[PDB]
Amino acid sequence: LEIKLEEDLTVIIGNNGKGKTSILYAIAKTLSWFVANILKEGGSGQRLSEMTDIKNDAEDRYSDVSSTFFFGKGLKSVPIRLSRSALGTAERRDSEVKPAKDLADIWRVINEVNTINLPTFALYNVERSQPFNRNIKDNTGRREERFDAYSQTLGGA
DNA sequence: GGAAGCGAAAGTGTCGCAACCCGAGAGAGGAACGATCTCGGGTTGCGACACTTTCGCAACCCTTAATACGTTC
RNA sequence: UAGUCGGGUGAUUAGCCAGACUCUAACUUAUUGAACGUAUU
Ligand SMILES: Nc1ncnc2c1ncn2[C@@H]1O[C@H](COP(=O)(O)OP(=O)(O)O)[C@@H](O)[C@H]1O
Repeated sequence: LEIKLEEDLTVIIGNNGKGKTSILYAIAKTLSWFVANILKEGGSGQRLSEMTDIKNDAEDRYSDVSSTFFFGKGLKSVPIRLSRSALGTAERRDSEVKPAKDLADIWRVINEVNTINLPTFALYNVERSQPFNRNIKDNTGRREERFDAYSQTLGGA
């Protein structure tokens, strides 16, 4: 499948079980690498599942999620591919996540020397809308700290 | 292909809390014996969370290269 | 309208001017090796 998302707004529609949540899940998995490498140097983002993400009746027994990002005319293409081979397969498939690491390294290093505005990556799945009680006192982490805005930002809730 | 670090992802054990049960006990009433509510352990079920295992990113570039100037793989 | 092509000007990778295009739709890449162009030769 191939998608040509718009710059400002993209709306995916269809029946139930057509793969819209799959597309959003793949995009969030791709963006987790940007978030992880913004937070840490060489940080590891989320990866495709080897139990449920590979097509059940695929012959190859691996799955790919390729993406291309645009960051202006000076950086027109940032290709990142997330791959996973099925469970119990001798040949494993690697992920090409180097360009995302490079872009996030640029962001983080430039931010360290002089504060710059950082991009916001957020996923709001169906996993939200759970009840909300004010049960969060010792929640460990410091909410004023600037880089707390990336904590659990692609979890869904 | 894959050091060395490290973290994601998934599975499994564990451990504390709630909920209930069950015997002991002081003693309500009203004229005695012991109702009824509570104290102290004890058991079980359950679910959040800690702990455990596996995978994967990607150093280096091996003895072993050539060195007019430019694109391309 | 975007986006793209690029003839001119421009101490010139920028800015501007004229013109043109539009399959749902470029993202310019790699040496010393191979071939191509060029120079010595
Ligand atoms: N590994 C798989 N192999 C084959 N089909 C799958 C696999 N994983 C999910 N599906 C199918 O893809 C659909 C997933 O639904 P989803 O992406 O949430 O769609 P929606 O947004 O329309 O509700 C289901 O119809 C499910 O049967």
